[PDB]
Amino acid sequence: QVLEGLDAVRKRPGMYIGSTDGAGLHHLVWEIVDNAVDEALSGFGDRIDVTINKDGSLTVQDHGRGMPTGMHAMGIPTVEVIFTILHAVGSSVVNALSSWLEVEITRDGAVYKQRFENGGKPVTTLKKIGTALKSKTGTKVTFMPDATIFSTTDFKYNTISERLNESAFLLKNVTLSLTDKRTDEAIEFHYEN
Ligand SMILES: CCNC(=O)Nc1cc(-c2nc(C(F)(F)F)cs2)c(-c2cncc(-c3n[nH]c(=O)o3)c2)cn1
Repeated sequence: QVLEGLDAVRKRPGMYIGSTDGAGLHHLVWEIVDNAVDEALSGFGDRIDVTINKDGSLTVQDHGRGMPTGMHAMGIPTVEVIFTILHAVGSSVVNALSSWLEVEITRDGAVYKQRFENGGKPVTTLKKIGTALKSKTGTKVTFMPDATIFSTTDFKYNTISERLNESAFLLKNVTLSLTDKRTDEAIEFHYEN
């Protein structure tokens, strides 16, 4: 296993997301959503909320365990390693192809945040920004796709809606929501089994 930096993704995006058109743009959404879905499949969290923001960014929020908030080697947060090392993997690929990305983790009565810019360069460490009830847990990722890479940066509500509907059907007993702040459109999916 040869590890790589995020430059490898930026120099050959098609290798990681297939293309740099709308299909590729939406692959970024699928990668982050799949991380939330994997967590829910393991039994942590029963709702996943996706928001298309007015500024063109996209947020995915789950109510799972929260990404690990501890340290790797050299005092580097585990979350930084997940988002900045390519193990050629979704999180790092999305970060590499975003002009900015924020990850917010809630667990153990604390809310933590790390911000990356310009293809996944950290501009903060993982810092405690607030507190929450001990019962509150989860991960929220917001990213702005890099307009220098993609030929389109317009997320398509219908495309995402269809995917989340399908994901809700495969998961069972988990609510998937989509909200578009550009148009105010909103929908929720939930399939009981
Ligand atoms: C919005 C995107 N949503 C997202 O990305 N949510 C998300 C991601 C993760 C990842 N964690 C990892 C890695 F590598 F740190 F394990 C990769 S994704 C985990 C997670 C996975 N395994 C173990 C734990 C854990 N907490 N405590 C404990 O004992 O185990 C947590 C949970 N929620």
